[PDB]
Amino acid sequence: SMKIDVVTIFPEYLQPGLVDVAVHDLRRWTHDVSVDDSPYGGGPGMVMKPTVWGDALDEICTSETLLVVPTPAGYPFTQETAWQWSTEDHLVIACGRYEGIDQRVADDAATRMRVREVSIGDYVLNGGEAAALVIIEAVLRLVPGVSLLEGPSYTRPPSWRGMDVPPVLLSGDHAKIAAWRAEQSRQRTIERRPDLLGFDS
Amino acid sequence: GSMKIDVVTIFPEYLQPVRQSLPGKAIDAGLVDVAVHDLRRWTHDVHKSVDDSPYGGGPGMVMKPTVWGDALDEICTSETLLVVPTPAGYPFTQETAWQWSTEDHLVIACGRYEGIDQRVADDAATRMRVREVSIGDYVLNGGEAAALVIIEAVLRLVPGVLGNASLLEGPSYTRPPSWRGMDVPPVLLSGDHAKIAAWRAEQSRQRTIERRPDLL
Ligand SMILES: N#Cc1c(-c2ccc3ccn(Cc4ccc(CN5CCCCC5)cc4)c3c2)n[nH]c1N
Ligand SMILES: N#Cc1c(-c2ccc3ccn(Cc4ccc(CN5CCCCC5)cc4)c3c2)n[nH]c1N
Repeated sequence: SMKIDVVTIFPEYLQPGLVDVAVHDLRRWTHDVSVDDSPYGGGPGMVMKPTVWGDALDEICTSETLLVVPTPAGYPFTQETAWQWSTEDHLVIACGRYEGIDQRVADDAATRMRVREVSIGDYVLNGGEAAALVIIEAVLRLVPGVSLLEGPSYTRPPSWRGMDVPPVLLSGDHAKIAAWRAEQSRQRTIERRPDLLGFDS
Repeated sequence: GSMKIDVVTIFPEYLQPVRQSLPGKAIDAGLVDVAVHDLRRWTHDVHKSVDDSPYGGGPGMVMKPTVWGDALDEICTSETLLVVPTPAGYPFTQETAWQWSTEDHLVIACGRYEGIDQRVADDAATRMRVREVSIGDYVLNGGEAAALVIIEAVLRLVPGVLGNASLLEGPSYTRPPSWRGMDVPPVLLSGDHAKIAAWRAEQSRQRTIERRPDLL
């Protein structure tokens, strides 16, 4: 059983019994009627003010909440992270936009609850929303009650456009197939992700 | 400058957010067009089957090459860059995003179940450029979330399309100068801009050492 609350200024993006997922429009906690301002010390782009975030998260979080903050400067979100989070009761995902969220939101929250700044990969997005969907998919499929690269998979027909299924897969020989697949996985891994086997990227 | 993106999926609804993210101005200026196609349009049977049991046995199902073959034959040309999300792909990185941002036609083939019969990509690669890629070291249910990430990372590099304008970036601060007892670091208000740049550099170095020591 898990509850996930996503907090965003772009709730429209997210519209698509063991688990519930709620999307909250951060603008509902605004004081006047602008969440962003210019960065201290200068620099391009705008920064989300901590004030609106503080009120929102106050209402939504408890001290047992795991606060997840997507950021391109975060710790790596990996399958190990996903296993770790799959047994949590309550995740709140704070989605930023502009050039991100004032650092004091995460620093303050970390005095009241567990906080995790994470990145889903080494590319730049426009905000936390797409990252939130990745994190949610990766975690929810591991919730109770739901190393190497995988080799190639095949199905019918056995011959297609003159291209044949590797004959070993039609042999019915379990041990030869397990061997052949173990081989394919290791060959794909060394070619595409040599770092996984301890070699230079 | 301008890009056509075709996405093929059995869940075209999952692609609603990319349409939600596209500004009307960029569409009307003909800078971008994103079409989403239901794979089942190309099925052959009354049950609209897209999957079948794996040769060699195993759990899960494999997506049928004949259905994918027809769909891609229709949508792709020899000038297409065919992108295939997969948990066994080459890493998709910012370098990848930069390279693809200058393409004229991207087609993203989103798999489900255990993935797509390998002959589909192998066949396609004999007449177009094909890229099997993974967006990170975690496991998803299919290619659709990866296509959202890929499309966003690529399109924000195409000038004027999404509306937007090595170490990890350090922390940022804005108003108010004091909040819940935490002050913005005084150096940022010192007006000494060489010292500010040095302070930011050192924050970046510390954060990188702590969060991503591999980058060093
Ligand atoms: N997870 C994850 C992510 C994200 C992600 C997550 C959350 C937010 C909230 C806002 N943005 C956009 C953004 C983009 C660039 C920069 C750095 N800039 C570089 C120099 C000029 C100024 C700042 C900051 C903020 C976000 C991006 N991107 N990539 C991932 N794997
Ligand atoms: N990009 C990207 C991705 C994807 C991604 C991309 C495309 C598809 C199409 C289907 N799936 C789901 C799936 C999940 C697991 C497995 C491995 N199996 C499980 C155990 C038995 C052996 C085989 C295969 C297929 C996809 C996942 N995941 N993570 C990324 N970074």
